[PDB]
Amino acid sequence: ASEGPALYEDPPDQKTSPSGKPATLKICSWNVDGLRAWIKKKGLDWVKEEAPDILCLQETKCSENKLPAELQELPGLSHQYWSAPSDKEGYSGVGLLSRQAPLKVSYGIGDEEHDQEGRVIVAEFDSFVLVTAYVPNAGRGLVRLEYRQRWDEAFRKFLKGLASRKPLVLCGDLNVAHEEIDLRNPKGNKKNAGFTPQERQGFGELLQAVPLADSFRHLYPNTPYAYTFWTYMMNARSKNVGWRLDYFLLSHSLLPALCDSKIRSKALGSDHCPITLYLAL
Repeated sequence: ASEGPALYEDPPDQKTSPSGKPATLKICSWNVDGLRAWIKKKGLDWVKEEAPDILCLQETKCSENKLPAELQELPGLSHQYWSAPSDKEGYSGVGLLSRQAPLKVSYGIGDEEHDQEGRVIVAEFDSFVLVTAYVPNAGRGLVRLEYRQRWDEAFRKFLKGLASRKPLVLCGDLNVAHEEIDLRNPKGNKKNAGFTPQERQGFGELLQAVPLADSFRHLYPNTPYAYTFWTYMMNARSKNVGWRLDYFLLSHSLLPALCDSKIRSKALGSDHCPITLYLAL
């Protein structure tokens, strides 16, 4: 009610690193709010236009066994891996589609308690490991906040492990706006899923512990009104009343390779927009 439109125009794509090296890897990440729904909403059209080397998808709501045939229309992303809840139903779920086959693909974070909801894919490549995640939402009334805190600890420790062996890129819907600058209405959301002190603290712990850097915030430290999610309700997207819930987090050692971290504000298909990373590896 108290917010009108706040302008945001994502800057042009910077496709060369600070050292002049052209980007060699383009990763796109997107919470699609259901693979089938997203496809009907022309989601694949943007993907073909963006032409990433790797596409990471969250909330596919679909198992490896029940994918839409339409996914075959992505010839440039022929290596496709999917995680879904082990109960076999249509919620959560993540996907990773890649131009080249990873050295290894794994699912989950090595912890039975946290591996039943199809939330994580790990794709190891030559010079780095990519993790895509759909982090547990704290829930209406914060009924799942206790579990989210358990997830946060387990996930941090897991990622700390991976990074100790290879440079890490983490992307996806992390279900938290880190700082006040990461959402339009910080004041009235401090007791809502996505902006509780607990969740924000967990994110801070993640950055320090692994450690990881927030690619977007690193490049644009003072830039407000840059969001990746808007509730479907209340003309929230038209007014740019949103949250930045989608990230690329990078091992510090990968910062010199960082060209840009983009937010594709205008791409439709879901209640989130795509984000895109350019790396010079």
